[PDB]
Amino acid sequence: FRTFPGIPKWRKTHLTYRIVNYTPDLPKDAVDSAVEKALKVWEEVTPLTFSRLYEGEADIMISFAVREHGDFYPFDGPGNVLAHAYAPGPGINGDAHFDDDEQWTKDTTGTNLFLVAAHEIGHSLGLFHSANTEALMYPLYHSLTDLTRFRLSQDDINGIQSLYGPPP
Ligand SMILES: C[C@@H](N[C@@H](CCc1ccccc1)C(=O)N[C@@H](CCCNC(N)=[NH2+])C(=O)Nc1ccccc1)C(=O)O
Ligand SMILES: [Ca+2]
Ligand SMILES: [Ca+2]
Ligand SMILES: [Ca+2]
Ligand SMILES: [Zn+2]
Ligand SMILES: [Zn+2]
Repeated sequence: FRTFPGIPKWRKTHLTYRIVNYTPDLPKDAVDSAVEKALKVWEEVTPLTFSRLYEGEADIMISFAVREHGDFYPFDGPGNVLAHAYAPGPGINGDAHFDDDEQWTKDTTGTNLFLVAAHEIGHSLGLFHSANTEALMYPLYHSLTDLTRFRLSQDDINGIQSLYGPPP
């Protein structure tokens, strides 16, 4: 696995997130679930905990957008870049943005929001890209035949634990 240069990481174990807005593709509940599951993935292997906020600034601000969306990294329309997030830190750092120009499905027929959310969150916590192809943190998304066979690789776990340690 690889972490970001300088090894930036949250200096606290309890992070707040806030789904700023939703995609029209899925009902609010399918979106909420996808992100709770997303975070749960990391919560299970570290001493990290998360609480949701509806107002103000959360550590991880989550939102769906297209093309120019208020940052130095515009989305590219359909395909290619699906979403992007920022390594741990203040302000925009830690936030995750999802290209709403994709078709967010809750399965593998389009772009699965659960998986993408899971990968991007890996970035919000300090994990960069892995060279292992079976690792969630691998550079490219790929159509999983099964969402029921998904699990973090020992690599993704090794990495997150090297940063926040194992769960107490
Ligand atoms: C770029 C950004 N977002 C990635 C997430 C990919 C991912 C991996 C594993 C699970 C879920 C999601 C992203 O959007 N990647 C694109 C490709 C970017 C290519 N850029 C480049 N080579 N310079 C991606 O995987 N796209 C894609 C689109 C349709 C189907 C399959 C994959 C990042 O993490 O740095
Ligand atoms: Ca933030
Ligand atoms: Ca795109
Ligand atoms: Ca969309
Ligand atoms: Zn953005
Ligand atoms: Zn990535």
